[PDB]
Formats: sequence, C-alpha cells, structure tokens
Amino acid sequence: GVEALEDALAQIKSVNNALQERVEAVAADVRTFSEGYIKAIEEHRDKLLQQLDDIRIQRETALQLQKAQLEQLLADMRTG
Amino acid sequence: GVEALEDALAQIKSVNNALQERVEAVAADVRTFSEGYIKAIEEHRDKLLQQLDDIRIQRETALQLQKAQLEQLLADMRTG
Amino acid sequence: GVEALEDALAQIKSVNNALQERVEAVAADVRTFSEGYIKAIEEHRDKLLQQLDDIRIQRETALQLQKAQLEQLLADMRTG
Amino acid sequence: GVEALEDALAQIKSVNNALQERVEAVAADVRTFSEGYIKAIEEHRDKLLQQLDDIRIQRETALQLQKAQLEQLLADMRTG
Repeated sequence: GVEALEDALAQIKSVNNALQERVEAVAADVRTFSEGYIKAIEEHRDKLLQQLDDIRIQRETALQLQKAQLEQLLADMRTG
Repeated sequence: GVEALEDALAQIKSVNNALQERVEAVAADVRTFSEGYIKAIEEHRDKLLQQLDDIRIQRETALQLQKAQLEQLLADMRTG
Repeated sequence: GVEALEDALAQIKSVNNALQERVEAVAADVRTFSEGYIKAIEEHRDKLLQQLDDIRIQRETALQLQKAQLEQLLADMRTG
Repeated sequence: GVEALEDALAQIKSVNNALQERVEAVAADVRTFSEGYIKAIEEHRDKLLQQLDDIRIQRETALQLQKAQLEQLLADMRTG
C-alpha cells in the first residue's frame, strides 16, 4: 500500500547514492591520470633537456681538445 | 703541412656551429612538445570533468523532481 | 711529430665514440618514454571506457528496478 | 492516482535516454582523445628521432672528412 511507496522512495535515494559514487570515482581517476600524466611529461622533458645540454657541453670540450692538439702540430711545424 | 692544418682548424670550427644549432633545435622542439602536450592533457581533463559534472547535475535534478513527485503522493496517501 | 698526429687521430676516433654513445642514449630514452606513454594512455583509456560501461549498466538496472517498483504501486491501486 | 504513476513512469523513461546519450558521448571523447594523444606522441618521437639521427649523420661525415684529411698528412709525413 503506502508501504511500497516509502520503499521505492528509500531505494531511489540509495540507488542514486551508489551512482554518484561511480561518477565521482571516474572523475577522481581522470584527475589522478591527468596529474600523473603531466608530471611524467615534465620529468621526461627534463631528462631530455639535461642530456641535450650535456651533449652541447661534452661537444664544446671535444672541439677544444682537437683545436688545441692541432695548434700543437702547427707549432711543431713552425719550429723544430 | 702548415696550411693543411690551418684548414683542419677552420673545418673543425664550422662543423661545430652547425651541430650546435641542430642540438639547439632538438631542444626547442623538446620544449614545444611538452607545452602543447600538457596543454592538451589539461584541456581534455577539463572537458571530461565537465561532462561528468553534467551527468551528475542532470541526474540530481531528475532525482529532486521525482522525489518531489512521490513525496506528494506520500502526503495525499497519508489521508487524501 | 708524427707521434702527435696519430694521438689526435686516436682522440677524434674515441671522442666520437663518446658522442655517439651520448646521442644513442638520448634516442634510447625517447624510445622508452614514447612506449611507456602509449601504454599508460591505452591502460587509462581502457579503465575509463570500462567504468563508463559499468555506469550505463548500473543505470539500466536502477531504471528497471524503479519502473518495476512503480508498476507494483500502479497495480496495488487498480486492485486492492 | 494511477495517472500520477503513469506519469512517473514516462519521466523515468525520458530521463534515461538523456543520461544514456551523455555517457555515450563522454565515452566517444575518451576514444578521440587517446587517438589524438597517441597519434601526436608518435609524430613527436618520429620528429625527434629524425633530428637525433641527423646530428649523427652530420657528425659522422665530418669525422670521415677530417679522418681523410689527417690520414693524408700521415702518409706525406711517413715520407715527405
């Protein structure tokens, strides 16, 4: 009778509860993934930038050891 | 043998400017990707968080409306 | 004299080894990152695609439970 | 009070199509984003992998050219 109305009414309030749970959860995940993602990008971007700078630097150095080892040979000629 | 070496020098010198530029370019793109990428990740996170919101809003309103409806019977059945 | 020419020649031949290793490493990493990413994207795209499917399902069922609970009432009326 | 419940029924029916669509569309986006993300990661890896490669070529050939140049002196000094 009026029994069944108050039931359907309590169910609705709960079957809704559990659906909002599912949505918040999905939203939580989107946030987790999106945060974790951006981070991993920054880290990886940094490493790469780092290694490029080391390439830039280990190169200027090699340049010099040649540039020099060569001006030695020049001298070795112009002299003895 | 002198002029020879004067040359090896000039060669070493200008092979360097070139490889310098290139590395600087890789680094540039390494930058550009990450801002673009992090932009997109953000944009999309938002668009998804938004529709997830709309699902909630839409379902809540239908709850409120439906509750209101069955609340009315609830009174009109308490006597009515 | 000729001593110092084969040194500079073993230098360049070695200093290149080191620069290749460096560039190799970089590209190695670009590889793992992109691979690592694409995985993560697939995994999250899947988990999401999955939770949303659960949301339709868990919704269809809430619907039917309501509909059915309502028709019960509508009948409780038409009869006793 | 039948009509009331005949009404709830119809409301439930119509709320549900709407919430179906919205969840569909959410999922449609989850699909498209991963296609973009994945696609353009891959473009990038390729772009960078290419340039790293060119750094290699540009250096490799400069080495070849320099090697050849100093190989010659080596001969023209191993006699005169």
